[PDB]
Amino acid sequence: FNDLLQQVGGVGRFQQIQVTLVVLPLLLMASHNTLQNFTAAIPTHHCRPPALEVWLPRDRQGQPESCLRFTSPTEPCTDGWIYDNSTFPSTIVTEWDLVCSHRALRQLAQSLYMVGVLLGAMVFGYLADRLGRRKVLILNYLQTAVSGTCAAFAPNFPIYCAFRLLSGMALAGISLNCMTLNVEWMPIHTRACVGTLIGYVYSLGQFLLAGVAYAVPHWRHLQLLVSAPFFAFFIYSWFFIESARWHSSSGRLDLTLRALQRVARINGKREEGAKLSMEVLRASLQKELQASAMELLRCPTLRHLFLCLSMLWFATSFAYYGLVMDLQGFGVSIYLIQVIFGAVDLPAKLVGFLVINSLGRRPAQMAALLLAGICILLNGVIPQDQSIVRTSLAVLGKGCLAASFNCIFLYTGELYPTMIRQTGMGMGSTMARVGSIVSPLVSMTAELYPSMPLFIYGAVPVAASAVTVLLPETLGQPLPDTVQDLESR
Ligand SMILES: Nc1ccc(C(=O)NCC(=O)O)cc1
Repeated sequence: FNDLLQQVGGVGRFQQIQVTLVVLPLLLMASHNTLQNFTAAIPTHHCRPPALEVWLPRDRQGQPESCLRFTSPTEPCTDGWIYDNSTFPSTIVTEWDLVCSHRALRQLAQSLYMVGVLLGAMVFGYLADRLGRRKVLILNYLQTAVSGTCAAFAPNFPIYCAFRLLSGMALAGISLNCMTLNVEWMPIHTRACVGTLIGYVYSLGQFLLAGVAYAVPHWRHLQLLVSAPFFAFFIYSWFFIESARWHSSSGRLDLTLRALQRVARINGKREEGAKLSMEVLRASLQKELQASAMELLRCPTLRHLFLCLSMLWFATSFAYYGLVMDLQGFGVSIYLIQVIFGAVDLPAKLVGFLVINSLGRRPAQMAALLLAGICILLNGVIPQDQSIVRTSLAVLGKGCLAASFNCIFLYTGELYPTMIRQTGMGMGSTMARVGSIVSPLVSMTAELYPSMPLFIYGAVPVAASAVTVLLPETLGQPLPDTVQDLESR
């Protein structure tokens, strides 16, 4: 097939336009995943006195305690709280009083959000195989736009949580289908590079969230501004071209020929396409015309690899989403810390790339995960008074975790046999999403100990780094094709 696609311009007009317009939506992906840092921030709040020096007990720091009002000039504060308006004019926390006793709800919502992402990874994955990549992409654009706009207009917390879960489902569908439709339309010799570009467009997305949230501090307007471009995306995405590989797989080669002829003229190489007919299409497409995930558990050689890669994905995503969404405690302005976090990835990916090529694949994962864990533990131990040390160490941890996300992507792409390679791509990635469902929840345990969430957030990556030992080195080795090749290693 690559033959034909190449025969049809290879990369060119239809390819540059579609690639740019399918990767453009991912610029807002990172803004949606990490939105609750700016739309759900906690301003310093104090108890509203009966309708402050007399009416507010003071804590060690001298500041007014947040959740206690003197019974007489203590008692649970039931008259509401005067949230500070200095920064964050309004965040869900302020709007729906998600503080004090219910403070945990602030995390719960995000958990629910990524729950949708996990669901959006599965259901809208299966739909992608039944209705076509383009139709599912169109529905994802429409669902993201509508759900985000409605969540910006939620009248109470449960509706906001449900609509954010729908937003997560639709955005996970977007993330999967953009990559799939982009890979399936490009030649293999430029497929891997596309993935790299994907990551970069995700990374730059963080910068966007740093900027927009500065200009639009209100949470409702920020949510609407972030989720409204998806309406224009749904408006312009009716013009996409269905992936011809899916059309061939479903058995409708007529639509494959139609799409190939359409890309032909688009690319200007019509005479070639026009020559491409049903007989030639069948002749060059007969040979191409994945095993079950149960095989991953059943085969012990595959079971060991699945367990190791699941632990790596889970730990990496868990620590990453633990660090990305703790921005206020570093002591610097959260917009600046967001800009810095976005800027870590560009050199972090280069360092990971260089290490992966030079030293190896397994040592790169080991070093990245162990460094992330040690940075995390030392951030947990170093007192808050040292601001530059905590900021630098958290930044280094985030960079190491981004390098891990890539290293584990490449590692799990080259480790699995070709029969189960794509399914292993899914479940491993699925484990990552499962990690991001557990990451906020464990955060809730803070009320127990201020530093416990960081302690677990670093204990898990160290365990993953230790687990990495069992994995086999893949540098200089061809990709495997069967279980026997794995056993030979
Ligand atoms: N280069 C990156 C790609 C994806 C992610 C991520 O957050 N993935 C979770 C999911 O989208 O299910 C992070 C960095």
